[PDB]
Amino acid sequence: HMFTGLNTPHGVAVDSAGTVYVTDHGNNRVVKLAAGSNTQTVLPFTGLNTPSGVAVDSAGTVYVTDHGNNRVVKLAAGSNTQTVL
Amino acid sequence: MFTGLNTPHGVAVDSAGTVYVTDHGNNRVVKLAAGSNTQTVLPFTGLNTPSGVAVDSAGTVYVTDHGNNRVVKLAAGSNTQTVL
Amino acid sequence: HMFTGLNTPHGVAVDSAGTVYVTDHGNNRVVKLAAGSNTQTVLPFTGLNTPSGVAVDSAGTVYVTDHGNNRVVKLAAGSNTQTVL
Repeated sequence: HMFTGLNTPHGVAVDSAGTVYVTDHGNNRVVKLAAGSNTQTVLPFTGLNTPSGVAVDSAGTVYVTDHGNNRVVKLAAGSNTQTVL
Repeated sequence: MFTGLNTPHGVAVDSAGTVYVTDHGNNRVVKLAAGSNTQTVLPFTGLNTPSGVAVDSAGTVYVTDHGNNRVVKLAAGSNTQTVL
Repeated sequence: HMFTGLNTPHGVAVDSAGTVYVTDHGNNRVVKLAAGSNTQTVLPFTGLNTPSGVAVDSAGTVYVTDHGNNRVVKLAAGSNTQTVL
């Protein structure tokens, strides 16, 4: 149990390295966990309201549907600044 | 950019970077190709409260539909819909 | 508007063989449907409360967001016991 503090998760995605990405719908955040990895990272998305779906591409770009704000946001690998689709 | 989304649920991205979104509140699935500024509504019909979306290596799009009732498959090229 | 609820998502995933993975809220389970099998396989997850999402990685490992239990579970292909992440 290496996900910490998850609440009512909405969605899951897995990339080519086995990294798991989860929408923590109840804490308005998106978390990831490497394969066998001990502690999670919170992704630097901002201003989310009920993130719901998640997907990840072969470049490690993470896409999330920000349900409560009627939009979709993405975060490039290693970026601290999302963009809005 | 996406326009007029309402209460979106699932998202999927294929190996070309094209992003598919279940626009759950509007009973449709939309896609946006990498670099395009025009979203496309896929030719599903009859959807109500769709949620999850997936896309296979071939471009067949799968959507959960009518809450827990069904999964609808849209075949690449033909756009034939069938129920899983 | 004293009452405002959210609808829990439903998930679908597809592997490299075209096998389709589906959440089934009503039976609190995740099933898999191989192309032209006429066979619905119930995956041996345990103790699910309204699975909200499913993903499958290149090795056939199946990941599920267990919405009502604030957790993510996984099953490697052929495995009998889920791992909680």
